[PDB]
Amino acid sequence: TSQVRQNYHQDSEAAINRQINLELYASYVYLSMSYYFDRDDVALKNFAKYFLHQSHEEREHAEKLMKLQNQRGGRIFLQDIQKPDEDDWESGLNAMEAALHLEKNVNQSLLELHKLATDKNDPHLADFIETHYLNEQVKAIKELGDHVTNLRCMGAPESGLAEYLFDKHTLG
Amino acid sequence: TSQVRQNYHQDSEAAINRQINLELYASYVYLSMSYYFDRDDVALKNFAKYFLHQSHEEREHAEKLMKLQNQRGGRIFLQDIQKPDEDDWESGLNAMEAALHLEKNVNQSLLELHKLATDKNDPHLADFIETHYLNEQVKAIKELGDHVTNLRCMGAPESGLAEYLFDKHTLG
Amino acid sequence: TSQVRQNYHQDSEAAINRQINLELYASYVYLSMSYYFDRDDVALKNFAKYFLHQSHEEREHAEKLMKLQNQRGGRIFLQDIQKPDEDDWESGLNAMEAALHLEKNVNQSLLELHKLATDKNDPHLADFIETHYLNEQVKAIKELGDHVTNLRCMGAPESGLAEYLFDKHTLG
Amino acid sequence: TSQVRQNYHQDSEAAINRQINLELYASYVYLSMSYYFDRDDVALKNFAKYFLHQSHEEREHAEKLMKLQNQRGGRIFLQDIQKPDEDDWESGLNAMEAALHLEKNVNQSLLELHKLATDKNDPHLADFIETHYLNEQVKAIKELGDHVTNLRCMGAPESGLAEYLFDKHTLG
Ligand SMILES: [Ca+2]
Ligand SMILES: [Ca+2]
Ligand SMILES: [Ca+2]
Ligand SMILES: [Ca+2]
Ligand SMILES: [Ca+2]
Ligand SMILES: [Ca+2]
Ligand SMILES: [Fe+3]
Ligand SMILES: [Fe+3]
Ligand SMILES: [Fe+3]
Ligand SMILES: [Fe+3]
Ligand SMILES: [Fe+3]
Ligand SMILES: [Fe+3]
Ligand SMILES: [Fe+3]
Ligand SMILES: [Fe+3]
Repeated sequence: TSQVRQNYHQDSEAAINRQINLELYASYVYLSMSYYFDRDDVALKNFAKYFLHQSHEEREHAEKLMKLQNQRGGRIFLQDIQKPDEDDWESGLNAMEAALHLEKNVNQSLLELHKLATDKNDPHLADFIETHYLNEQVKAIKELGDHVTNLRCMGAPESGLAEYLFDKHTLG
Repeated sequence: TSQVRQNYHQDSEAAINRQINLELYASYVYLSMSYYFDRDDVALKNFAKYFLHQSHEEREHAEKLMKLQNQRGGRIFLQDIQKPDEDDWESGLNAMEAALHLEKNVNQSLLELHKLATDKNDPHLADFIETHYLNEQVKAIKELGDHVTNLRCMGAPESGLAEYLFDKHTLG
Repeated sequence: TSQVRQNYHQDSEAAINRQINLELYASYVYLSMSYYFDRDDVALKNFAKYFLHQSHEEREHAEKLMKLQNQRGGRIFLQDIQKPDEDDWESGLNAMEAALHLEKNVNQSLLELHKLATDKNDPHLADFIETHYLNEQVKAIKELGDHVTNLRCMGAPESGLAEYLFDKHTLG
Repeated sequence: TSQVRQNYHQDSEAAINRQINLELYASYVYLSMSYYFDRDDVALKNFAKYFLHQSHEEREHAEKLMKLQNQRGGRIFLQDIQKPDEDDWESGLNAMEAALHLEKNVNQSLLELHKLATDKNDPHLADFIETHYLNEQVKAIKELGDHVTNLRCMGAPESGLAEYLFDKHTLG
């Protein structure tokens, strides 16, 4: 149907649409986390900044997947963006752990998208996933794990002083 | 009860949560339009840029309303962002017309929020709506109307030459 | 009658005079708190700086209300500035809590001034209150609530280590 | 017998020589199109410049492939660069269509080279093809499609004005 489409399986196009939805959902979760930390009864402003930045970055990765869909002659098909599963994120340690899990899920779905690209012999799609998503997911997961470890060693969440100082020193 | 809450009725808290979801919906619609215009068989780069900037601006307003919710002692409650009821926006003129109607609906809902706010003797929320949304939406609807009028006067949608030149001279 | 007076009822003139005295009272309380934190047996320099700046800001608002009184054709009538009902503010957390309540009271009195202003069909005074006081007091109360929340979460007032570090990392 | 040769299959060597020829040919086609638009009876200056830049870039791609052949220890075997199919390219839209077809063909043989390379477990050759050729081809095809779409929507080739305005706005 598209004059530019070449070597671009319809499974790959649907999988790209689903991945776009996933990146937008991650962006939504991060947004809710961020403004949770903006509440006057939490007031961890750098946690808020950190999560809001990650939310904009997930939105950027969704926009790049939409660009990629148009680049391949695919056609973008958007779904509802589900609300996050929680509205109260308990603590900075618990937010960081939910984000760790969220990035692990996103990575796993990216790895399935890669294996689909490879078994459909679409090396452009495989290398796009590699170059723009795979190492970024690994760096994100490593950094979240670092934060989780530090918060836990400092005595979070029972130690609110721990979360305050982490907000000041690591997220500052 | 919040330690900062003062003169913030529950109706306006809920209407703010609804307005947050509405502004997130608006940016979703603009994002869909933007990448429709990035398709290989549409290829109007400045229409795409225009709607992507509108998208980001709507997201910034949603975040501003979240900030106000937290500022007022309210609780942010996020619901699903409904997918745009359209996939193919047909043309630049039709996209501008749909944006005009979207913004008009957002505007009347903002006025209903303001009417509720002044009904409940909450002058900070009313002036906030005024200050940060009312004239912004008026200018936005006026701009979109100008865009619609120009594209129509130029021969859109029958002549793709009109849409091409509007994309270059106005959206450029 | 003034040569410039127009649509300035006597109730709002008197309420402006009362608000002038209230804002002078607020700055007096902040000044007392500031130098409490300068005592040799308290010695939290940035708490002191913070409350002295709040004091000067309240004095600037009192002077702004005086300027508005003169602008509207009214007569400034000054009454005694009542001494703060406390000498010893006990701790940084308790000082922040007292400031939170002070500002909350000032805010509801500002809303009563606005309600009177819109009762009397005086839209300039109402928008002036909005513009120059309503969102300022909202931001102030939110900031003080954040401060209270952090100091509490950090272990104040039991651990003077929390107050020391808050003084360094947040008020610094 | 190359002292540097390692994991470089004789089929990979030959396929690289064929790709070198194909890129020099793409360069020749672009050169012929560019000087067709420099004709006094066509005289579309920016079409000319665009296709000259495409020709210089295609020959840089050829030289990168020759350098790759040497890095891997294979041997450059060059062949005739065939003259293009057409001397007269008819119009700007027809030229853009021929360019789109030509680049889709270059892309198909690049994908075949990647399949060969991964069939021979030559991951260096694969990743080289990926990062220096495959996304550049995907972007080139997307861009030519966009151009064709605009020429068509504007009413080319029947409207000489459409191609004039496209020359001035998109290509200038
Ligand atoms: Ca790769
Ligand atoms: Ca429809
Ligand atoms: Ca006492
Ligand atoms: Ca020949
Ligand atoms: Ca690879
Ligand atoms: Ca280019
Ligand atoms: Fe991501
Ligand atoms: Fe991510
Ligand atoms: Fe808006
Ligand atoms: Fe808007
Ligand atoms: Fe004040
Ligand atoms: Fe104040
Ligand atoms: Fe090439
Ligand atoms: Fe090329």
